[PDB]
Amino acid sequence: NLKPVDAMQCFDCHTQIEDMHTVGKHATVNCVHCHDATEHVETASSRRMGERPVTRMDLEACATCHTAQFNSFVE
Amino acid sequence: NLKPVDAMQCFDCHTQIEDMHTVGKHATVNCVHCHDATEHVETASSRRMGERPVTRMDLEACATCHTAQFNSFVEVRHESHPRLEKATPTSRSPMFDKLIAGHGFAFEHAEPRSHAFMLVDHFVVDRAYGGRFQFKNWQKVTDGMGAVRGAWTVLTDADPESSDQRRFLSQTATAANPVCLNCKTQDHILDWAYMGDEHEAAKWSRTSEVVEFARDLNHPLNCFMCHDPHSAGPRVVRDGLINAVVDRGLGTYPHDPVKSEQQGMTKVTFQRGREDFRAIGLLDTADSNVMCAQCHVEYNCNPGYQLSDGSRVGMDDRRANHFFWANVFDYKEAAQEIDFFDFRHATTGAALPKLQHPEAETFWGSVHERNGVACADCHMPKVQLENGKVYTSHSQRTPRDMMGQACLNCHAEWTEDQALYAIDYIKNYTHGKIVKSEYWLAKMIDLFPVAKRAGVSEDVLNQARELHYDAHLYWEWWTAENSVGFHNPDQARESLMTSISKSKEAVSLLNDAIDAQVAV
Amino acid sequence: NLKPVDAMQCFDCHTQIEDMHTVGKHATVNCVHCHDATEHVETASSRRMGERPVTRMDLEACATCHTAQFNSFVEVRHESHPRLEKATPTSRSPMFDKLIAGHGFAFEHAEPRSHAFMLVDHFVVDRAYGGRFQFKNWQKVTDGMGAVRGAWTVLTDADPESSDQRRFLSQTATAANPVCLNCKTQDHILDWAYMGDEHEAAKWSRTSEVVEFARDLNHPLNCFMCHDPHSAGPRVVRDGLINAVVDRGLGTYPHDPVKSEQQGMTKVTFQRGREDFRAIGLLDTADSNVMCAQCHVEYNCNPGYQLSDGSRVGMDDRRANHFFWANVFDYKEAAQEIDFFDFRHATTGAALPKLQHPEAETFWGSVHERNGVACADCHMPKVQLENGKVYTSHSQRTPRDMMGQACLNCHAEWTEDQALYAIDYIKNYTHGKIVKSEYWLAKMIDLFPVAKRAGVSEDVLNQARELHYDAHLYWEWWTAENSVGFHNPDQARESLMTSISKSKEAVSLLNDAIDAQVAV
Amino acid sequence: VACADCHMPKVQLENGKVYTSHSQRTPRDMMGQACLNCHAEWTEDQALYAIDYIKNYTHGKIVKSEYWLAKMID
Ligand code: HEC
Ligand code: HEC
Ligand code: HEC
Ligand code: HEC
Ligand code: HEC
Ligand code: HEC
Ligand code: HEC
Ligand code: HEC
Ligand code: HEC
Ligand code: HEC
Ligand code: HEC
Ligand code: HEC
Ligand code: HEC
Ligand code: HEC
Ligand SMILES: O=N[O-]
Ligand SMILES: O=N[O-]
Ligand SMILES: [Ca+2]
Ligand SMILES: [Ca+2]
Ligand SMILES: [Ca+2]
Ligand SMILES: [Ca+2]
Repeated sequence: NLKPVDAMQCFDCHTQIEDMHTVGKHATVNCVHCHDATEHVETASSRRMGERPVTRMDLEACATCHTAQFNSFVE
Repeated sequence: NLKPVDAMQCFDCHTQIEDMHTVGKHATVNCVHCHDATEHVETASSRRMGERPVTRMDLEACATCHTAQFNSFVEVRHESHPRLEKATPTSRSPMFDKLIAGHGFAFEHAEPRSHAFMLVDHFVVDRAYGGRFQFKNWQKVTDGMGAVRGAWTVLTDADPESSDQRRFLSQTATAANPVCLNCKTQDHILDWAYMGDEHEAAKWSRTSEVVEFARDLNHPLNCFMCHDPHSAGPRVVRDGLINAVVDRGLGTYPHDPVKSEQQGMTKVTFQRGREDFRAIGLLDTADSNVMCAQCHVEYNCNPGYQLSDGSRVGMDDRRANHFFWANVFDYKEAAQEIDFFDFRHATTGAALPKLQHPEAETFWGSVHERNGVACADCHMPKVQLENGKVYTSHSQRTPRDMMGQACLNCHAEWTEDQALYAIDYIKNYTHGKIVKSEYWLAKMIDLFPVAKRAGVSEDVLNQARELHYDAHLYWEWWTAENSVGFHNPDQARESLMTSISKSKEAVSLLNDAIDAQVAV
Repeated sequence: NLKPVDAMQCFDCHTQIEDMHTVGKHATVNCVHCHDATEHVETASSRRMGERPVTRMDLEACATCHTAQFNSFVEVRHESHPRLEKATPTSRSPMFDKLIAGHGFAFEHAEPRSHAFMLVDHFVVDRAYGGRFQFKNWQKVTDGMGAVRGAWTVLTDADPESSDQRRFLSQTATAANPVCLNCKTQDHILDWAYMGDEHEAAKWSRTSEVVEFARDLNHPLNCFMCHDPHSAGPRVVRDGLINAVVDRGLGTYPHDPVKSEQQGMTKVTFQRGREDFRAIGLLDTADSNVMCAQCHVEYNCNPGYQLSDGSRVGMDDRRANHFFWANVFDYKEAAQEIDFFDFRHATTGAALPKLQHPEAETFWGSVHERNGVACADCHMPKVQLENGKVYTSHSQRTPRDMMGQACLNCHAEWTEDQALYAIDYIKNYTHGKIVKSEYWLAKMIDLFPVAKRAGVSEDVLNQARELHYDAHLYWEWWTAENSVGFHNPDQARESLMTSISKSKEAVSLLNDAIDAQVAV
Repeated sequence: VACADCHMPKVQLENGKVYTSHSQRTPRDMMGQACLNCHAEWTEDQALYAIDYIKNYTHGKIVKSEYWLAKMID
């Protein structure tokens, strides 16, 4: 089961994502739905990536909340 | 656009919610999807609510992330005939008017139709609110999506200025009361104490004015009746069911102690001012037999009378909200256990039970139930896709519409036509016995006025009234139950043969007494 | 091959015909298409007919230039079940035999079928001519075109040598009389004086021997019943309708003085020997509500009795040919106005009305009528063609067969299945109330013999007979009317609830009186 | 008009929450939602006939263009 991450802590270094995320229709969608950043957050500074976080590119990352669009697409 | 709130701030006070939310599959779903709590957070203390937060009860709160399940749920099955009266020769109970005379169902009792309409159909049926509520016009009867959006977007009230139950047309009744609504909506889930007891924190209770209550309610069969919105895990919310299964210790499967243990229910209680207020029952498994048993059971939800002394039992008594949780052969004993009956027959004067849609108790012990089959396997199966993410159909309907997924997947030896023929064999046989039971009930009922007028003694008439109770129970179970015997064909046959035996016994008693009177 | 005659020569005498023919859309259609008048022209004077010209009344006189309308008209709808008795559990009136006992309809009353058969069905029904007329064999029942060509090309007469009405089989009646034919054919249009009064120039009248009249008639529903053959403009020819609308000044829409003015009727009278003989009513507009109201109304067309003194009213009285032109809630007053009832119930002895197919009076005041919708919009719409000259369908039938043209063109928000579901909701609800009304009527009727035999007083039985009149009227309207409530659902519901109230009142009166007798 | 209007239109439901079809395919599979909603004067067969008139004419000219290119190449 996914556990949400502290998005505010992300935004301390990710102002460009903050300005898009906080304002659009995914403002309540937690980063854990598409990113595995635990080791990244442990090692990064605002000027040094540290460990590369993982980003999901699979279409199933969207299909959990948008099954109808996904199922229509894969027909 | 929604902005998330800080859940940790809520959890500071709401430790039960924290324990459920952080662990289940809604751990990432923010409170703002369903609650507006800004002023609440500013004013609450750890034990006092302060300003009341807003909670969304509409089904579209879930449709945003679960559109497939929502769209499947709101589908209207047009082949399920609407407003179709059961008391006619071509429906379930050709002699219902004679047999049920004295009870409010005589005013109108239609076959069920799609779930989207449950709350609007409750409001407009002729037996419920004296004809007070109507669809805004006769075209709105088709609008399933509209009804789901809210009953009051499709209905009118003949008199918004009064809140008394009264007849607005001559052939209506005012049988509705607050308990009914528990099987039509759970919009009142935060405003109703467990069982509908009087409670300082409850706006509504068993003794409320039902017209005022009605006006506060909007949505049919809320998604959260079966799914905990915080953990997303399987549950029931219906107080009458939790009371039978948990408080009375009868278990989820009263005939099967083992299955009851493997597929059990945990009562969770929520308080107001540190006093118990409302409860839910979390299920060990996603068990649709118990989920659908929130409503598809025999119940009391009405005033009635005591078997011992004939005195009135009102809405204020706990018996006015009761799940018997008994099969047809244990029912008479279950009604003796609470000392209760529903009405006196208008012609025979007999004390009689009123039975309602007992699908859950009928299904117990059937071949399918004993093999671990559940309502959803036949009535809301997984969708089959050539390419796609599988989900569960939420359009609860006859398996005739999806025989590939509801039957033929387990019955590989049959074609669709053979499976349909097997269903019809049972339904045809069962309906023939229901019709014969009604014929014998009517013959008995017709003799009561003849016997009374011939001067037959009260003692003989009372013996016949005692037979009427049983003849009625063992018949009405099956016109009330919706599968026409399919859910338990051997039980239907044994019960309907018992009804006929009881009527024949009563007919013989009355004919002999009438003949003796005439001979003197 | 036809040769034209000189119309100007006709017009020298026939100035009314000249005024109509020269101005309308048949100005180019020569008289020879419908009349053979050679010997007539040689012998007539300006006031004496001389030799009678031949006039074609067959529908093929119009089919030559209007084949599409004719072919559409003669279509047989095989899905409209033929010879289907209404007094059965699966049809319109399961308890009709008990309720109508004493009236000729008890012998046979089938559902309507396609218009092509109206005259042959009139001749062969068991209640009409004692079983005298039959199809030549049981295969001819399918032959719509044959019936249109002429009733006598498909029927036989069991006794051509006699012309009396008598029973040829035991369970028949001889209810037919000359007035009936006015709603089956207008072949007699030149041989029948207005209203069927005795008249020197009329071969047939209300008092004719109906078997002899029958033998002169051939064609169903002539095209000229709605279309003036001379002007081609819209009209009615039915005397009973003209009498209500014009002579009694009630108007085409009795509830709407304005619409009656915009969509009115002008009575035109034709003379014989300079005395009034026959009449037609020219319509201001092609208004199918009024055209179909030539037949689809409640009427008297039969002998009966006076409400005031019980005396016989025979075919000779004008009341034997009468359009009440009243909705169900004004009907009792309309029957008091002419001091008339139809029959005495065989079991209760009550004076009762007999109601017939009152579609036109039911439709008044409905949502559709109030919005300017007319019968033809739902029952004979324009044909829709990808490429072609549009014409009006003349196959009058349920809109279920052409939902695109009859409903969905106005109701763009609905699919066909949703529109059908809306119709069925009303029909299901209405039929349930008809069945409940019958149940209460039967319960009352069953008490009359018990009450009589217990020695209940004439005064109480007469009070119950007065209730029977109303219980009957408010029920029978709806088994007679063919839409099962669809034409006016609110009115059906209010009326059927009134019927039930009246029966319940009668049942309570009789039960209390029987019980008092037994107590003494 | 845009590609999605003919190739991924909104779903039409008697009862339900509208969403956009993401099955990008010929409008022949959903003519009600992809053409006939704007072309009320047409039946489905008439709209299909109009498409085929264009495709048939165009394909004839493609074939003739290939015939002449091939002749030049040879
Ligand atoms: C799936 C629904 C996602 C959610 C929720 C979040 N992110 Fe994301 N992110 C996603 C994808 C598919 C990509 C690849 C780039 C693209 O534009 O599609 C990304 C990328 C980022 C990046 C890299 C941006 C760059 O510099 O190239 C960052 C820094 C990032 N995402 C951060 C982030 C944070 C902090 C979120 C929680 C508030 C978050 N994302 C949500 C997919 C998804
Ligand atoms: C649940 C945790 C979600 C995941 C994972 C994704 N999305 Fe989403 N999306 C979600 C919500 C609650 C909403 C708002 C719904 C509303 O109408 O209020 C959305 C919205 C969209 C939209 C519409 C945006 C608009 O401006 O109209 C799109 C196009 C969308 N979402 C796409 C999308 C994609 C491509 C995802 C995978 C990267 C995805 N979403 C993830 C909930 C959730
Ligand atoms: C998006 C912001 C959501 C809203 C609003 C609701 N739910 Fe949800 N749900 C969501 C996600 C991302 C998941 C997990 C997907 C996965 O499989 O990992 C869920 C899961 C469910 C489940 C399944 C739970 C289980 O199998 O244990 C149910 C039954 C469920 N959700 C129901 C539900 C209801 C009834 C809602 C309205 C009260 C609702 N959800 C809102 C995302 C979102
Ligand atoms: C109380 C909130 C209910 C729960 C939980 C379930 N059902 Fe139900 N059902 C309910 C009502 C009040 C009605 C009649 C609605 C009306 O407006 O008439 C129904 C109807 C059905 C039907 C008939 C549907 C049809 O097409 O005619 C079926 C097959 C049905 N119900 C099945 C069902 C199953 C399988 C459930 C558990 C998954 C279930 N219902 C829950 C009330 C309630
Ligand atoms: C749950 C234990 C219920 C209580 C309490 C009430 N009803 Fe109900 N109702 C229930 C189910 C499962 C169904 C569908 C199955 C069926 O056999 O009908 C229904 C159906 C209705 C309907 C539609 C059918 C009809 O009888 O016309 C109406 C109008 C209805 N219910 C009304 C109603 C009233 C007035 C109640 C309190 C007196 C009431 N219901 C209680 C489940 C439950
Ligand atoms: C009880 C009568 C239910 C109501 C009301 C709702 N759902 Fe349901 N849901 C139900 C069952 C029996 C199941 C299958 C559980 C199993 O594992 O067999 C489901 C499943 C879900 C899921 C999970 C994904 C899936 O299987 O489709 C989701 C997201 C879900 N249901 C959502 C949902 C929504 C949004 C509802 C209101 C429209 C809804 N459910 C009502 C039982 C019941
Ligand atoms: C398959 C093995 C079934 C299981 C498990 C359940 N039901 Fe059922 N039901 C079944 C059949 C074959 C029929 C007759 C349907 C037909 O079209 O002939 C039924 C009927 C119903 C109905 C009435 C549905 C209708 O005809 O529209 C209801 C309300 C219903 N069943 C409910 C129900 C519940 C609540 C169950 C679990 C306790 C249940 N059914 C189990 C097949 C099967
Ligand atoms: C051909 C020699 C004809 C015969 C025989 C009949 N009709 Fe006719 N009709 C004819 C023509 C050329 C026209 C005019 C066509 C036009 O639109 O200009 C008509 C018109 C009618 C109409 C329409 C009248 C109107 O809209 O005002 C009707 C209703 C009509 N005709 C009916 C009719 C009937 C009932 C006939 C048999 C008695 C008949 N027509 C004979 C040509 C011919
Ligand atoms: C008297 C000459 C009539 C006129 C004018 C109209 N109708 Fe009629 N209709 C009439 C009879 C005697 C019958 C029954 C015929 C039989 O043999 O049983 C009918 C029947 C209909 C029906 C039922 C058709 C079916 O398929 O069952 C319809 C829908 C009907 N009638 C409609 C109708 C309309 C709309 C009219 C005006 C355009 C109309 N009728 C005129 C007698 C007469
Ligand atoms: C016009 C005012 C009528 C008079 C006078 C008569 N009938 Fe009729 N009939 C009429 C209509 C509009 C219909 C179809 C609608 C319906 O409800 O039936 C009929 C139908 C018949 C039928 C077929 C149906 C049936 O009852 O079996 C028969 C056999 C029939 N009509 C006979 C009949 C007789 C014997 C009449 C004089 C006593 C008579 N009709 C008068 C319209 C009118
Ligand atoms: C009344 C019950 C009618 C009978 C009998 C006949 N027709 Fe008719 N016709 C009728 C109506 C209501 C209409 C439409 C008028 C409008 O403007 O809406 C028609 C129309 C015609 C026309 C005009 C061209 C067309 O619209 O199709 C013609 C030529 C016509 N009708 C001919 C016709 C014939 C030949 C008939 C006997 C088979 C016939 N009509 C009978 C009403 C009635
Ligand atoms: C549409 C708005 C209608 C108008 C205007 C009229 N009628 Fe009608 N009628 C209508 C429906 C939906 C139905 C039920 C048909 C079904 O298949 O359920 C009817 C029924 C009739 C019938 C019986 C037809 C049959 O079932 O075969 C008759 C004889 C009939 N209607 C006659 C009639 C007349 C004479 C009208 C004008 C006064 C009239 N109808 C108006 C729909 C509509
Ligand atoms: C409707 C007015 C259209 C718009 C806007 C777009 N296209 Fe289209 N496309 C259209 C038709 C009638 C056809 C022929 C389909 C047939 O079955 O005959 C097409 C074809 C395509 C195809 C090939 C599809 C196939 O035959 O399977 C593609 C790849 C396609 N079109 C893409 C496309 C794009 C990217 C558009 C926006 C730039 C676009 N189309 C617009 C109708 C319409
Ligand atoms: C471009 C080729 C697209 C890809 C890849 C995906 N989607 Fe889409 N989406 C697209 C358009 C043109 C639209 C409609 C925009 C409009 O308003 O007309 C959409 C819409 C959505 C929505 C919004 C709700 C709805 O309209 O259905 C959602 C949630 C959405 N799309 C999700 C989605 C998912 C999960 C995808 C991967 C399977 C996906 N989209 C791909 C264009 C494109
Ligand atoms: O009937 N009063 O709620
Ligand atoms: O019944 N004689 O016409
Ligand atoms: Ca049903
Ligand atoms: Ca009960
Ligand atoms: Ca018919
Ligand atoms: Ca009459």
